[PDB]
Amino acid sequence: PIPARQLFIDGEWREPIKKNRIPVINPSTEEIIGDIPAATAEDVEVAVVAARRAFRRNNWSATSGAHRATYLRAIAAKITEKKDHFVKLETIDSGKPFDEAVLDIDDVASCFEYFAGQAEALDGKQKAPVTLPMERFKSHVLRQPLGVVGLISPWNYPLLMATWKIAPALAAGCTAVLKPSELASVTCLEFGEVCNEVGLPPGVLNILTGLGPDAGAPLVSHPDVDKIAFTGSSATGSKVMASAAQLVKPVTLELGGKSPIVVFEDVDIDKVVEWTIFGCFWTNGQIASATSRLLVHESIAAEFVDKLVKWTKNIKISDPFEEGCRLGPVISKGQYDKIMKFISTAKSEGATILYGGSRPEHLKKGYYIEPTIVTDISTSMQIWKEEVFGPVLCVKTFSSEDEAIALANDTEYGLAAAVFSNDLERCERITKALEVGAVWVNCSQPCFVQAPWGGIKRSGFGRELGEWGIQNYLNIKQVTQDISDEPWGWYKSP
Amino acid sequence: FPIPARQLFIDGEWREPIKKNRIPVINPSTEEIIGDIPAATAEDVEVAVVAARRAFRRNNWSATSGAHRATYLRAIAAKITEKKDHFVKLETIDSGKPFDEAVLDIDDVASCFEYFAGQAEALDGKQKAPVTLPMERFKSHVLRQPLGVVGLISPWNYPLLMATWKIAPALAAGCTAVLKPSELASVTCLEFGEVCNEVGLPPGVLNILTGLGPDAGAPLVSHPDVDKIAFTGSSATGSKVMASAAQLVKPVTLELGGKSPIVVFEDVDIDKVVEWTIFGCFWTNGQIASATSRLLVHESIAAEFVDKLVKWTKNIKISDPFEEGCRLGPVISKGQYDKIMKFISTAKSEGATILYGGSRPEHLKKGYYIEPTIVTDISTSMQIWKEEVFGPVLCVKTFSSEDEAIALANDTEYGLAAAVFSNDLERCERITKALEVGAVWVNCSQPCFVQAPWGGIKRSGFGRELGEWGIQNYLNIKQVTQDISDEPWGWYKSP
Ligand SMILES: NC(=O)c1ccc[n+]([C@@H]2O[C@H](COP(=O)([O-])OP(=O)(O)OC[C@H]3O[C@@H](n4cnc5c(N)ncnc54)[C@H](O)[C@@H]3O)[C@@H](O)[C@H]2O)c1
Ligand SMILES: NC(=O)c1ccc[n+]([C@@H]2O[C@H](COP(=O)([O-])OP(=O)(O)OC[C@H]3O[C@@H](n4cnc5c(N)ncnc54)[C@H](O)[C@@H]3O)[C@@H](O)[C@H]2O)c1
Ligand SMILES: [K+]
Ligand SMILES: [K+]
Repeated sequence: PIPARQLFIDGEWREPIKKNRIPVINPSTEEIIGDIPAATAEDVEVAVVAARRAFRRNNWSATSGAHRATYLRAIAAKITEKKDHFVKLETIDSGKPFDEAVLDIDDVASCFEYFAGQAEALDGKQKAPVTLPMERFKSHVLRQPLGVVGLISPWNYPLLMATWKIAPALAAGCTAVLKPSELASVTCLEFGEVCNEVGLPPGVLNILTGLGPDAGAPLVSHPDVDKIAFTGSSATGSKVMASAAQLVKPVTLELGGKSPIVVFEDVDIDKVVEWTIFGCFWTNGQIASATSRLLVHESIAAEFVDKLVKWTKNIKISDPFEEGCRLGPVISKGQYDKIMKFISTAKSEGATILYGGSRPEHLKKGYYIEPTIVTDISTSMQIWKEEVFGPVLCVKTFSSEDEAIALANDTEYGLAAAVFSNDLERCERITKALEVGAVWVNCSQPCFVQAPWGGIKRSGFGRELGEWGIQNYLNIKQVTQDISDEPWGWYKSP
Repeated sequence: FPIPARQLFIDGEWREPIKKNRIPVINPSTEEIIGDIPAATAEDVEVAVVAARRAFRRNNWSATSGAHRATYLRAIAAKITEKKDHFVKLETIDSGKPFDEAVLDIDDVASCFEYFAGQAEALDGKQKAPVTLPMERFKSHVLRQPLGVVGLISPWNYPLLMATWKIAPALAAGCTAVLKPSELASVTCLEFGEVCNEVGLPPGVLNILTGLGPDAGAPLVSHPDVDKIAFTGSSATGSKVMASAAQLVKPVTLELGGKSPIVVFEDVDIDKVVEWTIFGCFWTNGQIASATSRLLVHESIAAEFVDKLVKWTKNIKISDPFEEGCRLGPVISKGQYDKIMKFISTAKSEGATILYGGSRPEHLKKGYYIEPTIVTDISTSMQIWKEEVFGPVLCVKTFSSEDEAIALANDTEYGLAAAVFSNDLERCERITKALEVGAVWVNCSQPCFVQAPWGGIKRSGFGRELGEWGIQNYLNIKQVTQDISDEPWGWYKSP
């Protein structure tokens, strides 16, 4: 059985005011395994009032970064301590292979530990001097918490994506309301328990589960929420930013993508094929930065794709708890239907389904989709243009570096890309030319909390993580003082 | 001296607007038409953005080094300094600010390009900055690349300086740009085009479209090939701009309005502080975003201070901005003029006291002149206390408690700036931290240095311009992460 919880507001478990709840479904069995609170606008009001109250106390926001760091480290210890509990819940809820979930939960701890360090570095950045040319004045910078922030996250790494926002927010001195995805809210609710166990002050983090328009939208439109951190689809990001615009409320947008993986002839085919499959099929294909468009040099394309299908066919598809699982079911019935629709229109538009594109025969139940390889691609095809968010990879060949770069940048998106070539000068040339927020060289998808992360173009804007993460939650306050004790001397005294 | 007549500045040449419209230039001092400017339309926005995109796709600009771009930025500063007298004169007649104020603006324009030249060179040093990773298998660094084509939209209260705050870092970053300055004061910005050709700025790197906000500004915001908008203007326009940009999930920065508090405690030299409060609210003819327009003064010295405040104010020379000793000129236009007069009138109507001014000066019977206005007996529910007036109009209220002053000062939807006066420096810093604002002046009001970050919170917008923050607004922070192992990943089972 799974946990059963209420909303987490002001250090305590509270029932949604309208008392609606929605199903939790296991994507591996299609069965109802529990349910979660379904917050509405009334719950948002209560949660942000608590967040505002917590922000105004003398125990969090104006405290030192080192002080908040003890909490972040304690959270990291708690998570690591309760590792089995979270991994199992994440696996049951999200359908991702057990081995993937342990890395997620490992990364959650890593991220809180990383931002404890960032909270500490903050102290030394306080009253950072600004050198002015006039001896009459002095200037420095204060870095203060912005205030109450709304954090809205997706389901593909349920607790990790929440953590990418929570850790920086707390590190900065903000208080927060989290609204995780309705497709995978179990571990994020469990996180409320962790907060209470580390004695995180009441109202510092509030957790509201529910649907986007019912719990999320009121969070974005609330007069007393100073900032929104949003991760989701480009279409939703547009709505969120449009709403924020009414109150001129700042947002960050981590949105969708259709990232290319470019592969030249001078590579180790077997090493690149594994990265290619990690690039497009890992996390069951539900990666924002998934390298879902393979561009491979025509001189090695036939051999490459042959070994691609051979590795792909060796991927163990099973219940995510089965020993050796390397591909689980996609997250939901809705997603399953969308992905299957993408596959059919691909076939209808003239694409070749070279492998997969179907349900695994041995698995009667669960939203299981075979890793799918799609060839004979035209660039006008939907499957080439739009984010599928399923284990579906498109293949095109190129003749020259010139054509590789043209094809790689031929997308409205711009989150990431990967480039493979033993000529590292070539790699750098491609790297600079890619219209993208992140470039992997001779790999695809490694994600470190140390490095800034974000897209351009229709993949959104702003950078989370690394030294950039905490500054999304800061008021950069200028303070400049007249130290002369002299009259200004612009006007005439009477 | 003559007022130039100039076409749009596009792709390094002077181009008539496609629909061939022009709009008047009015001298605020005389209410008379002194000239005219191009009135760009959406059609012109399209050709400008195309030119900027083409200029970006070369590697003589976007892909070159910061040091390369810096030679142009310094060339530009030197050219502005060389033509200083010309720009000062045009800025004065066009904007309506005192000549002495315009002199400073143009000094600051040149200083700003110099500062960002330095920031362009520092950018080079920053390229490929190592990022330490825990796994010896992977190495990471950051590339700081120009975002692309940017839309830069600026207000009339410091015409060339406000434009420059955007141009200098955009170009330093390596972006190409379309500037649309205010239709109320476009002369000097258009003139900036001639400077660009004189330093050999590559065609299309900066394009200048003058015209109406809706007609020229909005199509720039909603254009599909503009990657980011840098906006300075009213909170109301800021909302429009961000709502428009949101349709394309287009990043924006917003430098909006304010209703900034000036907090004066009892331990001060009253004549020193009085000059700073008039400077804080009446300088630039009251047309300052960060204007300290809400005077919060200790009840202890309230009486004396307001008395001296009034005396200094009576002594402010109001005149045509070219007149020797001018310390207050006309507000920018008829519409602002009327707006401000209406603010004052409804303030009377709600029972506020017009202690001084509030009226058009006797000896000036044409021009948008308004006496510096001191309004007292305030309630916090009055329009004049809540809303940005943008004229030489100061509200006054007393306080007894420190916690009262803080509460009154933060009792605003805005959050741009603030000023606190106290000989007690421990008290200043305490106040500084508590104010819900992006900038705090201590024992002064309004001095603006390019070296320090600038912007607000709350309804005053978000984002920081200038200082070491200015350049970043125009960058793609690119993570580059590479596998140096040449070993199998070993996640999947090899076939
Ligand atoms: N760029 C990144 O870093 C990143 C990381 C993870 C996932 N993603 C992306 O997320 C998308 C898939 O996840 P999704 O299906 O969860 O996204 P979504 O956009 O459907 O939902 C995301 C979140 O926004 C909420 N939401 C929905 N409508 C809302 C509204 N009107 N107001 C406020 N909130 C609302 C949802 O409830 C959810 O918590 C993909 O497009 C993928 O690329 C991006
Ligand atoms: N925060 C700051 O740093 C700062 C500095 C200077 C001025 N300001 C503010 O600016 C305002 C005064 O200037 P303003 O009157 O020129 O402001 P405004 O917002 O009316 O206009 C500013 C610019 O935007 C344009 N514009 C107008 N409507 C538009 C639309 N729908 N779409 C796109 N563009 C549009 C105008 O043509 C002009 O160039 C005041 O509110 C003041 O506080 C702020
Ligand atoms: K689920
Ligand atoms: K004018």
